[PDB]
Amino acid sequence: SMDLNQRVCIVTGGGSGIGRATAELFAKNGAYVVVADVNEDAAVRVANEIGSKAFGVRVDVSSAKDAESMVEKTTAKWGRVDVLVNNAGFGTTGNVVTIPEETWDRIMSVNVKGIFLCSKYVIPVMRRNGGGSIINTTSYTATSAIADRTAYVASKGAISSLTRAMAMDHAKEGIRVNAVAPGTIDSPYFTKIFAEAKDPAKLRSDFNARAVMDRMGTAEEIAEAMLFLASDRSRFATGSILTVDGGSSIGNHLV
Amino acid sequence: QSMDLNQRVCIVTGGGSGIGRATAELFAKNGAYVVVADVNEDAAVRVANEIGSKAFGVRVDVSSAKDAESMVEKTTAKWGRVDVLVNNAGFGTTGNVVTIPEETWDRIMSVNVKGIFLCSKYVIPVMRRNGGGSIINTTSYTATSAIADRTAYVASKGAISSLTRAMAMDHAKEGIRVNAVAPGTIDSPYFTKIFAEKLRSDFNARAVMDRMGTAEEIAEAMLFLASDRSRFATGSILTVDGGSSIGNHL
Amino acid sequence: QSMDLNQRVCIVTGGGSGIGRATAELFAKNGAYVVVADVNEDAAVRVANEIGSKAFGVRVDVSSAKDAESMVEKTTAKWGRVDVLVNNAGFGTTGNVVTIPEETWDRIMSVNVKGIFLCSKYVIPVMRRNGGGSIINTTSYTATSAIADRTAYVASKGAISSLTRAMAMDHAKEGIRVNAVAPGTIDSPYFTKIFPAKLRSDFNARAVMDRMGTAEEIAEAMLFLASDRSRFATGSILTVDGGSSIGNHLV
Amino acid sequence: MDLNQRVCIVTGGGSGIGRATAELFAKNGAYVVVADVNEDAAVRVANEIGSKAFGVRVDVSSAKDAESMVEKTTAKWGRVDVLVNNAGFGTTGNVVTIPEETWDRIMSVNVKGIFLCSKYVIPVMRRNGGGSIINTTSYTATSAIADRTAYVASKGAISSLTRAMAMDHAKEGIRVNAVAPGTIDSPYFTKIFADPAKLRSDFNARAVMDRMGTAEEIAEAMLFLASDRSRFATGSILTVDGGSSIGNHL
Repeated sequence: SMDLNQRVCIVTGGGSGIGRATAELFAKNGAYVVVADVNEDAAVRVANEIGSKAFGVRVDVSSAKDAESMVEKTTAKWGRVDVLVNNAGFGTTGNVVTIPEETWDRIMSVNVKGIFLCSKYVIPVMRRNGGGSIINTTSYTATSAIADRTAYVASKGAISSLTRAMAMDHAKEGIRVNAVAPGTIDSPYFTKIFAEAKDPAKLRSDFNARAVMDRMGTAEEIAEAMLFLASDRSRFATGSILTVDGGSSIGNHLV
Repeated sequence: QSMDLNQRVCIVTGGGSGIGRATAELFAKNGAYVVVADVNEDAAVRVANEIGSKAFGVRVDVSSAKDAESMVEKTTAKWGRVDVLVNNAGFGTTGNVVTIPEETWDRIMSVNVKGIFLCSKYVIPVMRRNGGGSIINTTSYTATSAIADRTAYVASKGAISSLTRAMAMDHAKEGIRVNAVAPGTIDSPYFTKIFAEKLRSDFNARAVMDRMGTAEEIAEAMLFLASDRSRFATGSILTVDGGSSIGNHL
Repeated sequence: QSMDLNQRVCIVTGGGSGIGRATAELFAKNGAYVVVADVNEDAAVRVANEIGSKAFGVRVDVSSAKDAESMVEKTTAKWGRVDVLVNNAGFGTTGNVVTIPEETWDRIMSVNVKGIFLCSKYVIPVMRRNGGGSIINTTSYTATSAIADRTAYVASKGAISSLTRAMAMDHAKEGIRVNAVAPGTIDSPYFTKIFPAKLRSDFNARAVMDRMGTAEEIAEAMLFLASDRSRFATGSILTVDGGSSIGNHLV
Repeated sequence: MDLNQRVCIVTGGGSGIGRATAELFAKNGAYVVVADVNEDAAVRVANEIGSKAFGVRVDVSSAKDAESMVEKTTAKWGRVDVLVNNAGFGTTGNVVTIPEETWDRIMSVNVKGIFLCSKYVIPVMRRNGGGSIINTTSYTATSAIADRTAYVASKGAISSLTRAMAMDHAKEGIRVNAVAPGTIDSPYFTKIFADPAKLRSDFNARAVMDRMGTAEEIAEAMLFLASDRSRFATGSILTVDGGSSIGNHL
């Protein structure tokens, strides 16, 4: 399939997990891809594996200078931006009592201000190339919370509400804005947890049980939702949350 | 030509017109065998004939237990299995709780919600035996973001939305995913009829994108949820409504 | 004693037991004239007798248009107006789409959803003449956060939540607010019966607060919505569920 | 007397919703800490209430001011039973036009203020048998509007944060809920108006009830959620918005 043929797609967080699998799937679908990641070597590795239709660039999406620079390099190379996937983000454990105020602020700056900054510099370019599609990464936890990840969970509800507002702000400009809400996805964050566990498969079983489907999702499964929303298969979808979560947010199947 | 449903057996109710027709056709373009099931036998047959030997049409009133079980039996005699069920049979009416007649209220509940119940009652035993599958219901943006003066219809869509979650939890252990599509206002011969006879601008104005959707656009979301590209999605509502339900842009 | 409904005329369906009874009693303590409507005649009259002269009990099957209309006619004959309608008649059953009999599916939809439509069909023309009022439906936390093996019940509750929003939009212009309460699992004699201590514990565990709610706790939400304390609220769902629908605390 | 002798902290208590809440809590028997970024405003409200309130200057984005607020409260009255997080503000613009600093300032006051006040209040409640925390989200967390983009983003964070907190602290007997107000008449609006009549009419039209709400109306919802009348409610959003987020009635 060539759903994004010759479309220019920026994927932030593109060095690993969801962003990687999205950058690769978009390129398989004919896109030019900018692989943007806080870790420059990871971004370059993934762009190198994709080949001449990708480049990797180091971006801390919390940094306005990085974000505007990422856009300048993209337009210098391919002259336009058709799709932006805001997938940079992270989480920590703790509650309001135990989360350090610096950690709270870092989470909000990367997960939510990141969208605001990349979109701030991308959207003037889409306005000069007939519009485009922006896709944010929220979480099933935006609506069905979990305990002891409080800053992360707050950041995800910001992303869901911001997605609706942005869709309203930019509809008249031909710019669609939607978000994907993944369930618990096997990712480098989990790879490390498992690599450091005495009992990996048991821990995994615990994560599996968050979903009614009784497993974790994969990066490639989320990339498919990103592709649906980036492509013309979803041209009448804007301000929506597309959930792919194994049924983690639809009711308590453990009672 | 993608073949996202290559050799999958798909039943599409309300398959004679509008969304269900566009879904039946798209699934068949994607290599499915299609059962076009419609309240109007002629309409169902007309679409199956159009698609060719990979489809057949069957008259079904989804409010009838006897029609629904017989639909499943013809399907299995022909192709031996059911991989996908699209519940698209449905209708609405104008009025509020004061003006809607009690008979119309009941009929809207029988077709729009009980139809899912009866088709799935007979489909799921078959899916259970063939390793599971995918069931896709049709809710509406209005389930979440109401409109005035279609009150029975609106209530029925909320039922479909909640029923989709309950069913997803009921049947996940059997490898059956249940999800729903929430369309916005979709252009159709019904809307043509009124346009032929401010109104259109007002329909367009429901969506922040300021137009209506098409049957084909909702068929793409049906195809995504029927296919293996949404293998990790269950109990979800996938909204394709031009932003009609996300806030008041007016 | 708060007098949040003083002299207001209030119809409560399902008033003979559980949430509907606690609501009828709380409304009367807050000064209301109360119509205790119930599918069981004895249960409605019992409650109305215990309340005293500011209540009457009437047999009503909210699935019957005749009974619903008769109920409203009796109310306006006695007291000339209707200020509040609480739709609390309702029941559930266990099973899924495969095991639930068609007859049971239809009966759940007719009582739980059609009962709202029919009572309000006859109530609303009266409120339109008395300056509006407040209609309160009973949905469930499961309309949002489903449970397995109650599928007809769960479908009916999502119809009620959507219907509440549509109705608020249909009748705002008449000064009629329409809201619903979403209760959690509420202790009742059904639970006394089916109970041994492990199984209470599994029901308690539905809620992050690790208990079931009471009928009285739900009546306080019904009084909030029936009263003037909520005059700017319409089309809303007020959840009182101990945190049973806010995310999975058991993982 | 729903809050008789309960100690209640109200941030943003110097104006709008926070002030009406502070006054209603005191009418129901509470000791009230009126906290506000503007000292004079807090003092003004505390003076009007009398000797059951004191005014304190607090910028809720400041960890120092927030812990200091709690230490003054426990030094005066020995306990905290209720925290109302109502400090907040919004701005017009979208992601292109909102300056970065404003975006940060909105997140810091609107969302981080909840985090910091609760960080210091919760350890107290934990020792005094639990309590009730009420945040102020908005109808727009659900039903967005255009051109207020950081403010809308902040309110979705507050709603999700409310659910998270209710789960984090249920075991301590601490309930956490939020109110979602509609558009609330205020001196800001009196100014923005003085075509005046038309402008008022557009803000009124956001609600199906075709008016703006009052601060005193939202205060009644704060008082329900503070008091024992809502003891089985936690993690919830209580909407009082004249039906502004329920569907498009325009």
